[PDB]
Amino acid sequence: CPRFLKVKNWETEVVLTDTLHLKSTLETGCTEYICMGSIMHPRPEDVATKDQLFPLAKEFIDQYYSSIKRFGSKAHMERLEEVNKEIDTTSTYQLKDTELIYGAKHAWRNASRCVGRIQWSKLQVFDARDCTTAHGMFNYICNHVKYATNKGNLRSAITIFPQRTDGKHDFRVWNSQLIRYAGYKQPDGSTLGDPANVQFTEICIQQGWKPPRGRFDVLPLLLQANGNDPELFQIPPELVLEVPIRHPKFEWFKDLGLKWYGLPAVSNMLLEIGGLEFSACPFSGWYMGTEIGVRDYCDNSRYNILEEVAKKMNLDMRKTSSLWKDQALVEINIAVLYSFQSDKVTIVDHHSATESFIKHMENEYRCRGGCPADWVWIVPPMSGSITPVFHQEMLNYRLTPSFEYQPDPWNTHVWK
Amino acid sequence: RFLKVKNWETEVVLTDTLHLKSTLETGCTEYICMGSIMHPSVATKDQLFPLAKEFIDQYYSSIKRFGSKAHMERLEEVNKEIDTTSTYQLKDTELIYGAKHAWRNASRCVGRIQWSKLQVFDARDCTTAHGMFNYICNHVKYATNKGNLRSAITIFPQRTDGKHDFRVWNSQLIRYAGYKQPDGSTLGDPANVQFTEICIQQGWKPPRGRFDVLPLLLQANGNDPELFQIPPELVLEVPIRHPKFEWFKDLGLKWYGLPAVSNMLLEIGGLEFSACPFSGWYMGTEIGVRDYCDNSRYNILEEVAKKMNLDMRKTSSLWKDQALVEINIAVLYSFQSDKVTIVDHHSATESFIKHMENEYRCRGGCPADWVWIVPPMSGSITPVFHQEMLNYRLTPSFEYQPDPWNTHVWK
Ligand code: HEM
Ligand code: HEM
Ligand SMILES: Cc1cc(N)nc2cc(-c3ccc(OCc4cscn4)c(CN)c3)ccc12
Ligand SMILES: Cc1cc(N)nc2cc(-c3ccc(OCc4cscn4)c(CN)c3)ccc12
Ligand SMILES: C[C@H](O)[C@H](O)[C@H]1CNc2nc(N)[nH]c(=O)c2N1
Ligand SMILES: C[C@H](O)[C@H](O)[C@H]1CNc2nc(N)[nH]c(=O)c2N1
Ligand SMILES: [Zn+2]
Repeated sequence: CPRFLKVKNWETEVVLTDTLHLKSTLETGCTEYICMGSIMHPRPEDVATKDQLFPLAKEFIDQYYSSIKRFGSKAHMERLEEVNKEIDTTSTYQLKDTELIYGAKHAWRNASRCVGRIQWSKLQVFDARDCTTAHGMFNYICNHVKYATNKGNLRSAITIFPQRTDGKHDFRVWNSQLIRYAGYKQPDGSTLGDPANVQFTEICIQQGWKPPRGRFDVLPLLLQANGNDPELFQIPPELVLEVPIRHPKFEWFKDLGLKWYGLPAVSNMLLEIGGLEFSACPFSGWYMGTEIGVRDYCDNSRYNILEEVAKKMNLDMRKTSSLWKDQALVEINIAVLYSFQSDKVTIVDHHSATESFIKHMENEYRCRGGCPADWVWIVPPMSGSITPVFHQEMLNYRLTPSFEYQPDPWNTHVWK
Repeated sequence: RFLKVKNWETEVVLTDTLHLKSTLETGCTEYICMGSIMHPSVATKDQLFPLAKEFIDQYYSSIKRFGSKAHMERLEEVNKEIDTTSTYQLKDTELIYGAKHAWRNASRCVGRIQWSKLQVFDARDCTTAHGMFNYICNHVKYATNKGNLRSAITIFPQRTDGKHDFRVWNSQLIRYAGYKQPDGSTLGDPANVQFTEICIQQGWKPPRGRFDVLPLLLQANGNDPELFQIPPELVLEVPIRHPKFEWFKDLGLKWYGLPAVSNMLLEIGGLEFSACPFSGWYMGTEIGVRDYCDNSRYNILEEVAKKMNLDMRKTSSLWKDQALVEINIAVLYSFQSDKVTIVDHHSATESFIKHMENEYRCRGGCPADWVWIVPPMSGSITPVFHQEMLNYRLTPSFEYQPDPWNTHVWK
C-alpha cells in the first residue's frame, strides 16, 4: 500500500495527507474490484487462542506506552512481560485501569461513522468489571444514566462490564439503547409506538413485562450477567429525561403529542481492546437534531410523521415536485432543536456538528496523520451539500481499539 | 461470489452476480475504502486486441448470436485491423451499443432508467473545429427540442497517437461565465472563472454579466482551439420564479435547460473517444442545491433567506435549510411552467430504485455509487438513502480525463 494518501476538500481546496491508514488492522469489506462503502454490515465457542492474543495485546500495549511517551521504557518492557505471562498461564489477561480508559477513548476516536469525535478525549469511563449479577448491572446502568444526563447538561460516558472469557459467560445488554420506546404490532397490521423496537418489545413481553401499550413507553432493561438468562428491570422514571416537541411558530405543533428522550445511549455494541472483547459496554453522548427530527420521526419505517405535519401545514401533497415532504422535514427539525434548547437539554444541530468535525478531522490529520471517516454516515440525512462534510473527501479504514457489531443476543443465547 | 444488497425500509434483498465481470479497479483495498474520493488514482496492438475481443464478445452475446457466423467473422476482421493499423474502427451498431452501455454502466448516474433511449450522433468523419461546431449545434437543437428534451450523445473521432486529440474544452456545452472582480469577489459562475479567462485570453469579448453564455472552445485533431458562439435561439433558458413568493423573480435568476457534459472520455473496446458531449435533462437539485447554493458557486442562500425575513443569527434556526427548500421549489415550478423537462429528486430516485430492480432481474446487478446517487438535500426522505448499493467498474464507460489546457502543446 502507498505510504501517503491525499484527501481533498472541493469547496476550500484544502489538501490533507494520510499516513495513519498504514496502521489499519481489520477489513473494510471492499476489494480492489468492488466497493462496499454503502453496505451497513460488511460462533460463541470461539474465543482468542493464546497465539492469536499475544500479538494483539503487544500491539495495544506498545500503542499505549507510545502515547504516554514511555515507549521502550522499563515500565513498558515489564508490562509486556506481565501480560505475556498472564496469557501463558490463564489464556487471557486483565487491563490496568489506565489502559482501559485509554482503550475506550480510542475506540471512540477510531469510530469512523461518528461525527461527534471532536469530544473523544472527554469521555467518563466507568469500570464495571467487578460486576457479577444482573441486579449489579442494573445499578451500574442507573448510575451511568444519572451521571450522563446531569439534569440536561449531558456528559459523555461509557460503562464497561466484564470481558468475555470462554464465550459461555457473556455479559450483555439486550436493549439496543438503554432508553428507547416500545413498539406494538396490532392485529390489523399497524404499529403503535416505535416500529424499530417491535421485536425487542415482544421479547420483553414474553419475559414478563406488562406493557402500557402507549406511543412513548420507555422499555425495560433486559440484562444478562455471566451468561445467565437475562432479567428485566424498570429504569426509575425520574432518571429518564424527556423533551416535549413544540414549534416556535406553529402553535398546533404541540397538539401532535410528540416527545423524545434526552440521552442517546447505545448498548448493543462490542468494545475490542488489545484482543479483549467487552460485549457489554453501553456508551452515551448527546443528540444531533437530525437523529430525531429526520430519522426517528420521518423514516417511513419509524414514526413516519411527514404526512400529518404536512396536513397541518396546509401543503399541496399531490405532486412531489412541490417538495411538501422537504418543507415539513425542515419544520420538524426546527421544532426538535427549539424544544431541546428551550428545556436546556444538550443538543447540536447538523451545521455546527459537521463544522466541528471538519476542524476535528484537520487537527487529527496534523497531530495523528489521519482521521478515518465514513462519508456515507458522516454526511447528515438532510441538507447534505449545505454542510461542509459533503465536499470533504474521506478515507475509511478500521483501527483498534474499536466498537464493533455483534449478533443480537436472542439469536445466540443458550437458555438455562 | 454472490453478493446481497438490502433495502432497509422495504426489506427487499437483491443478489448481485454482475460484479464478477469487472476487471478494472475501484481504488479501494481490503483495508482502505476510497468510496468518497472523487477521482481515485495510448494503447498498443498488444493491449488493444483483448479489449476489442471482450467488447465484440459481449456485443454478440447481447444480441443473442454468440459464436455465430457473424460473430466469428467480426473477431477475425478486428484482428487484421489492429495488426495493420495499431487501431480499429467500430461498426455503427457497435458504436450505438457501446454508447448506451457506457451510460448504463455509469454508477454515479441516477437517471439510468432511460439508458436505452439515447440518440447517438456519429461524428467520426469530423476533421476541423468548424465541423465540430456544426455537429454540436445540431446536437443542441435536437436535444433541446423546444423544451421536450431528448437524451443525445455526439461522438467525434477516437484518439490515435495522443497528439491528434479531438477535445471540447468547455466542461459543459452551455454554461455561464465567471469573472473575478477588482474587489476580489466573483461575478457570474465561480466554477468557470478559469475557463472564462481562457476564452477572454483567446479573443472573447465578455459582456461581463451574471448569466453570460460562454462560447464554445473546440479542438480538432490536436490543433489549437477556436471560439464559436452558439446561436442564441438554440439556447433555451428558464427565468426562475416562486409560486408563492412574488418577490422571487426580482432576484433576477435564470438557468439553461440543457445539461450537456462535454469533458469526459468515452471508452469502447479499448478505443478512446476524448470528445463525446452527452446530454439529458436536469434533476432539480443540480441547479437548486449545487449550482446556486454551493459556497464555491452562485451562493444565493443568504440573499434568499433575507427576503424570507428569517432569523439568520444562529445556525440552529435552520435558516439555510428553509431557504434551500424554497429555492428548489422555485426551480421545479419554473421549468414545469415553461414546459421544460425536469425531474425532482423524489421522482428521480424512485425511478432509480425501480431501475435497480430491473437490472438485478435481467442483468444480475446494477453498479451504483451511493455517494453520488443520494441527492444533495433531503437524503433520507428519498428511497435511495436506505438502499444498499455495490459499486464496481464495467466497460464501456465514461471516464475522467485531464483538462485540455494542462496538456496541449500550442503553436
Ligand atoms: C458526544 C456527542 C456525540 C454525538 C453528537 C454523536 C453523533 C453521532 C451520530 C449523528 C452518529 C450516526 C448515528 C446514526 O445516524 O444512527 C454516530 C455514530 C456513532 N457514534 Fe457518535 N456521537 C456522540 C458521542 C459518541 C460517543 C461518546 C461514542 C462512544 C464512546 C460514540 C460512538 C459512535 C459510534 C461507534 C457510532 C457508529 C454506530 C454504528 O456504526 O452503528 N459517539 N454518532
Ligand atoms: C436523462 C436524464 C438524466 C438525468 C436526470 C441525470 C442525472 C444525473 C445526476 C443528478 C448526476 C449527478 C451529477 C452531479 O451531482 O453533479 C449524474 C451523473 C452522471 N450522468 Fe446522468 N443524468 C441523465 C442522463 C445521462 C446521460 C444521457 C448520460 C450519458 C449518455 C449520463 C451520464 C452520466 C455520468 C457519466 C455521470 C457521472 C459524472 C461523473 O462521474 O462526474 N447521464 N446524472
Ligand atoms: C453515542 C452516540 C451519540 C449519538 N448522538 N448518536 C449515536 C448513534 C449511534 C448508533 C446509531 C445507529 C445504530 O444502528 C442503526 C442500525 C443498525 S441496523 C439498522 N439500523 C447504531 C448501532 N447499534 C448506533 C451510536 C452512538 C451514538
Ligand atoms: C447527462 C447529465 C444529465 C444531468 N442532469 N446531469 C449530469 C451531470 C453530470 C456531471 C456531474 C458532475 C461532474 O463532475 C463534478 C466534478 C468533477 S471535478 C469537480 N467537480 C461531471 C463530470 N464533468 C458530470 C454529467 C452528466 C449529466
Ligand atoms: C444504505 C445505507 O448504507 C444506509 O441507509 C445508511 C446510510 N447512511 C447512514 N448514515 C447514518 N448516520 N446513519 C444511518 O443509519 C445510515 N444508514
Ligand atoms: C467529497 C465528495 O466525494 C464529493 O463532494 C462528492 C460527494 N457526492 C456528490 N454527489 C453528486 N451527485 N455530485 C457531486 O459532485 C458529489 N460530490
Ligand atoms: Zn470502498
